[PDB]
Amino acid sequence: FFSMHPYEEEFLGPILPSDWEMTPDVVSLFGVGLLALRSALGIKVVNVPAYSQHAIADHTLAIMLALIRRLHRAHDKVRLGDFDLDGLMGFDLNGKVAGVIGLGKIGRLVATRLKAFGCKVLGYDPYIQPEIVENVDLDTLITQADIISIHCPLTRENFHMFNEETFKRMKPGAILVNTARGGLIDTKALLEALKSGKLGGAALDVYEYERGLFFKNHQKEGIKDPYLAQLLGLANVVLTGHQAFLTREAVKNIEETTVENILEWQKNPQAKLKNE
Amino acid sequence: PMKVIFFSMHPYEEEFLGPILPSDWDVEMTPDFLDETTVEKAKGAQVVSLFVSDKADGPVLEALHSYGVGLLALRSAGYDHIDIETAKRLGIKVVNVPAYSQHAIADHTLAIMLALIRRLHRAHDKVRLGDFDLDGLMGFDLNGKVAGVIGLGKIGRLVATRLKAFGCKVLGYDPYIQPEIVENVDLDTLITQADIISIHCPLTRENFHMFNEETFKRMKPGAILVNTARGGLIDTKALLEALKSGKLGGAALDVYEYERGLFFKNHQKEGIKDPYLAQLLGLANVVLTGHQAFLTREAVKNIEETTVENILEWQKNPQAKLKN
Amino acid sequence: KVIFFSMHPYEEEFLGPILPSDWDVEMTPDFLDETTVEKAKGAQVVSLFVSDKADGPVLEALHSYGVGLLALRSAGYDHIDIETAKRLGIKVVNVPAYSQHAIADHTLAIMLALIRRLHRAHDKVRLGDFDLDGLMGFDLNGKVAGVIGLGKIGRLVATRLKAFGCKVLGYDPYIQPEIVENVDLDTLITQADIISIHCPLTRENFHMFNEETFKRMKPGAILVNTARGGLIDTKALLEALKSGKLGGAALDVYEYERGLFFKNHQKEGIKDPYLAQLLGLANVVLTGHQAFLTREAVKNIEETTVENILEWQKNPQAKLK
Amino acid sequence: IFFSMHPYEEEFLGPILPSDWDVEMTPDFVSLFVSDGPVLEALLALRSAGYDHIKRLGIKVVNVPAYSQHAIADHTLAIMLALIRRLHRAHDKVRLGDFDLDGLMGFDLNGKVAGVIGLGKIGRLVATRLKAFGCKVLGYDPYIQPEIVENVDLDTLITQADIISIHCPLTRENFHMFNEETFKRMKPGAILVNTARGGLIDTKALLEALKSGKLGGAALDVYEYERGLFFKNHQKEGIKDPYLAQLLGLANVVLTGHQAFLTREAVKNIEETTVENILEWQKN
Repeated sequence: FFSMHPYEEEFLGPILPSDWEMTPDVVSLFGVGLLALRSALGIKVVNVPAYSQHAIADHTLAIMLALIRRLHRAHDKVRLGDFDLDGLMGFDLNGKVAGVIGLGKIGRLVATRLKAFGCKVLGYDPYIQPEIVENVDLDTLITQADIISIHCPLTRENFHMFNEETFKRMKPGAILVNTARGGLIDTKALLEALKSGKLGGAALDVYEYERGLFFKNHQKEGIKDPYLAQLLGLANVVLTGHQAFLTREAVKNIEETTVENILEWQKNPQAKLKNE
Repeated sequence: PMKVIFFSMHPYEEEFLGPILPSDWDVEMTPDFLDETTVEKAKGAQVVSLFVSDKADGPVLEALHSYGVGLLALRSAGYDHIDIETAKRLGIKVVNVPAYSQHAIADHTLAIMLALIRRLHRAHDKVRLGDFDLDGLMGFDLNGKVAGVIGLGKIGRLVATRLKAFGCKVLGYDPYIQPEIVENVDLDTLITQADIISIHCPLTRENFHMFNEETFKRMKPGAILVNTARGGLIDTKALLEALKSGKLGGAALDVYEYERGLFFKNHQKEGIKDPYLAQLLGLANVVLTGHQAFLTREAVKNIEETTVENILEWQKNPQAKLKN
Repeated sequence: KVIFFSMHPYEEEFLGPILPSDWDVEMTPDFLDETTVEKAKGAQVVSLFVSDKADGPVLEALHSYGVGLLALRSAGYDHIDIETAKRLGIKVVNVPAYSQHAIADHTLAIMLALIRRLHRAHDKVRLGDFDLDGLMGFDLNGKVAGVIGLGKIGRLVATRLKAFGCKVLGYDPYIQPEIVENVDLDTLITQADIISIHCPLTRENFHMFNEETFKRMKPGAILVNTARGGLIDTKALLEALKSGKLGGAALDVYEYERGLFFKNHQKEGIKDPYLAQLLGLANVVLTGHQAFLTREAVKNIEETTVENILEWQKNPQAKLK
Repeated sequence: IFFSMHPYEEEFLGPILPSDWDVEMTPDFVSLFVSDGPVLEALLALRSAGYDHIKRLGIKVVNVPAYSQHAIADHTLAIMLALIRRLHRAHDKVRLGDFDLDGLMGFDLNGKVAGVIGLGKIGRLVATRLKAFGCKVLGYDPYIQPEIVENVDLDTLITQADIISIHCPLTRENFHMFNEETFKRMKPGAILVNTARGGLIDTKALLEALKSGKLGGAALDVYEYERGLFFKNHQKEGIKDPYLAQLLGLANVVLTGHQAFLTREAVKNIEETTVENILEWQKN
């Protein structure tokens, strides 16, 4: 198994039997003949379903609630004995226009949560118009939504969807939430929107240019990435390193499925092995 | 020429007190909290408006009675910090803010909760060093977990409405209300079955230290306790012991017994002298906030508007509505 | 009446006591600009800090109140439109010499925190991470330390560095103290393991530490700046820092500090592009221009300010401009 | 044959080559850092200089004799200057955009009475630094009265020193030397520095002297009860030690995890010396 983490070995250890290091960076990365992908010529390839969407809709709200209630700020103030609540005032989500971009299973669940906090949940998707959301056009979402959260994949025209112009059309004070893909956001324009005060906040789980940075302990150096250092510096940014999947259920499932997938290709190397 | 001084003023407050919304006209504001060292700032004011960070004991009230103060406009629901009996012997009316935003408290409770389960407090500190390793940062899906709400007023109902949208099985206990949003069970069933417990009840003399050693022994191993209600409900020593031992998975706290002079104040010059607060903050399965569940624009607007209403209304008649 | 803008408790603890009763006194922690100049109405003396902005507009408003004295609680008149104040007729007075012992001590403090990697350990331990990896430094013993500028501050820093076992080189075209091996600047630049600047800023000094200067310094070297932020090109420092050519930087001053330092920006965070990148770097250490922030030096600033106001009548003062 | 290995040791142990034998070094608490009866058959490359254990080789039973005393006297002052100049506090403020210098005021060391307890090589080096900062340096030692220090009685150091730093070994009479009584006797506002031994201080009474405000500050690299805590990453749990959590939470405490030796010169010496000592026992 390639990029192995201890949070996988807790689940992936007791369920592996029969025949038989795991140095990170032969399974996944997010020579028998099978590559066991763990995301969501022929050189036999498989993949993991499920991958728990709940863990990502939960994180999405967690990160967005942390930002609006400024739990990142309070954390550092209370460590210092500074219990003055200045700069930690947020808003009630109740009555706020929540905007969901991408109405697959993660966007839907997020709209389910957002609905319960008392938001008016707008949403946009070229296919499916779910009941959970007042489906509207993208431009209307962009300009009317107090909160936008991105739950769509990254396509050639999706890149930098949030850029200097989208930031200009957005409601002043708006929170932008992204646990989908970092490429959907022009980090430079996001920092300029955040610094100038047009964008009220941002809560990111993903980051264009995250590749060699996330999932690794760079503690001996520090932050060499210029944009990451600026994101973490602003009070109105919350950021986590692509951990929106990291739940016991999701990992136990990723781990248990990966084992079955091998157990399927060795019980019969010629097949559809479910998640080919 | 009617003079009102505001003690323990904050920017998040003065920005929402309208202009001032002239209740009475002459207005002085200080960020400084009220005690014997500052009471004389109140000379000439008939109204003194306070926050929980202010101390109005006997000595301070005797000094306010002799400056002509007639009204104490408490910018809070709590009146713990006021010697009410002495102020009623002096003739000073006390008025409070009785209704915050219930949505603000519910929303903070969830925030505080997901912060703990997704280990956001640990990630915060990890990434500032460049440690983007995810070991130590795994949580669990609220989906399917059993969530137990204690106290089923609007706060508790709103908290249960949120949790149900995360996939939670929501249990609740409350002898005086049985809402449809919850499977009403018994308190012992909530204690023993719940993955996550959230408290949303007042404090009574039978309530005090409800979460004690025995209560922690009966809760499910690895359980999450969340307290935005009142810090008295939890025995902090026992909580610290249950947390260091592994029995309790985590705690998320907005309130703390012994907060009655620590919270709401910048103790930056010293640090954390409190023995229990220090051990709490260094623990990886604890999230903690300084009683900020109410700290939203919408709730602060309410508090200020109401305080303006309470002074505008005050005319020596015990129909002060929000009198105590 | 005397009004004090940008008052601090570490200041009022010292000038407050007795405060030789020159008329009625008012203090605000708030800093002076056009939104707050009103508080100076009725005052004849306005006392400032470097967090206060007194440009043309604000001086024309003060002049119209009868203010006749600017009591600057600092050495720098950088934040005062001096020519407009001299055209309006407002006298300006300052505190010329802090304590130099305080600057020298803070220089060494900030240096030893960088070299012993206390900033990293600080954050490590708070998480319960007592693993010493990433925390190794080196002995000051036998290292070559280069001091640039040899006034009392520079001399007092060499006096300290020599007690850590350091070989102390120094450059200064004026005076050659015995505490130091006087060398040429290029020898200091190329040979020093640790460099500490303690000179003023000239128009020929500006960005003295640029890319070229960083290319010429010894691989792995520690630079230290308690003097003036102008002397270092921050962009080049950041590049030298991210590449490994520069072992580290410890900084008390920063170009473009002139509106950021000395103010609580907690509500926002760090908007400055360079500050965020500096703080995220593990070989930095940075402080908010607090080299002077000792009781002894602060007592000096307040006493000298009291002396300056009491002295003010109408003749050119000891510390006029 | 190498136990309790750290990467800062591996940087140096390896280039010098331990080996053309096979050795292998796995870290876990014959290679014996500070971090037993039932020893099986044997054949002790301590890589230390301490008595954490009960041909005549040049360093005997094989420890590292020399070390770096500068590493510890440098760290001693670093820690001490960090606390007086409140660099821990500023570290956490500036991360927030909070550049207000309130609560970071220090004092000039110049003119302050510095007090050194134990006047061997670390204390002497420490007093040399301390002398250059402008301090009047006192010192106490039962043997030797160096001129670097105005030698005085222990009681006179305790009560007159603005700054105390401990540089003596821990003896069965020395345990809890800094207790409730010593803290009543010390000067109001004094800084206490300990890079020697944690047992020399009663942490509980230190926490009370600090909380009460009798003690102006404390700067520790060593801590009684540090054993299973220091040199280990406890990031998954938090800080379970009640006294450590309280120490870390005060603004007038600086603490570091026994890192006063961690310098390149010190570790290269410990590494080169260990190798030399094995090369001396194989040529017996």
